Amino acid sequence: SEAQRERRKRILDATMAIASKGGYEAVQMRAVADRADVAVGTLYRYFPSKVHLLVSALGREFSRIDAKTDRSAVAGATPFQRLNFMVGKLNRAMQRNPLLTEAMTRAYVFADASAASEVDQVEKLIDSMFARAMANGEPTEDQYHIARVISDVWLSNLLAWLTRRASATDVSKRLDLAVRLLIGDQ
Amino acid sequence: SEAQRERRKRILDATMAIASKGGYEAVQMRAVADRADVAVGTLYRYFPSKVHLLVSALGREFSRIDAKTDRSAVAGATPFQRLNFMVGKLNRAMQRNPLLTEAMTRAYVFADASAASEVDQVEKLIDSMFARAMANGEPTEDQYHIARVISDVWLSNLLAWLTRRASATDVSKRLDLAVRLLIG
Repeated sequence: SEAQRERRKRILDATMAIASKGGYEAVQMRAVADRADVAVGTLYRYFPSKVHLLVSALGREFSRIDAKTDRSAVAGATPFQRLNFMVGKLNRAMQRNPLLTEAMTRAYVFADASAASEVDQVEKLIDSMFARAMANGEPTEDQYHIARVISDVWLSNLLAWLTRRASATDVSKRLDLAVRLLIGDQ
Repeated sequence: SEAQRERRKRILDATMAIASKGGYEAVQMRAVADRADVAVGTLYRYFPSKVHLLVSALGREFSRIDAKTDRSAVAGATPFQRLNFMVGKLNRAMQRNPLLTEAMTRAYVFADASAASEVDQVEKLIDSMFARAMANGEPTEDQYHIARVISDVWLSNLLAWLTRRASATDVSKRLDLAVRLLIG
């Protein structure tokens, strides 16, 4: 179904635009439908809530970040260094558009069971991103486990930063500390 | 002093009953005041928002667990086992009323600066419970560092449980993994 793919791409694109410009509160169903030039019935049909839309957009965004991140700087680096590199990249992406980030994060954590599959797919993505950041070929099971913990730390610090409980420097320091707590102070 | 504590207690009790019935979106200041048998003005004097309400309630849950902690019961256990026990207790407390937990968590994760004092109190409490569990006593700074990571994992897995991405068993297993990776 190429039509469903084009419509999906549009919906997610408009969601990204609206969230980027106005934040979580700006992401309204009919607004997104209108910026993507779609009908509200079809949008509610494919995405039953703003949470679903924002989490899906988050999914494609993580996937594309992963598929577009130039890793030349850490060619020949150790897994520790490469992991810190990836964490740094995601932190930069976090601090890029704070309204977009607040929107997608808020959708992630305010999600309920109805969006589970979506959220899970995001979680699995970020884990993978960290695991493969450590790996030579396919990650070890422990690299996946380490990535799981790193993703939890990253989530919690993202929440602290969004609510202004922590500064960017606090986030970097805590993530770095977590990494050193998991794979030693290298 | 005593009357104030009575009112505060009644208020948090009402908050938890309402939240247990209908979650975050059901917690309205007026209804809390009503159930609590207090004027809304008095309530606002005690707690400026439903966020302060729910985070204060969460903090009281964790206080009440913390007060019941006796290490003479877990004397023959290892740091790993004591930490996994503590995780078990916190998880039990949260897995009782899913809507209540959802309310307290929702309020806790995105509370603003105005509630920053309560949030801190909850966070420092959880950390201190994990760290002390590691030390079976007053912890080193490093054990607090580790506790902070464990609390991050715990919180993430609470969200996973709430959204039914993970069963209670899955949560236990993932926390077990985290603890193993951090302190073996």
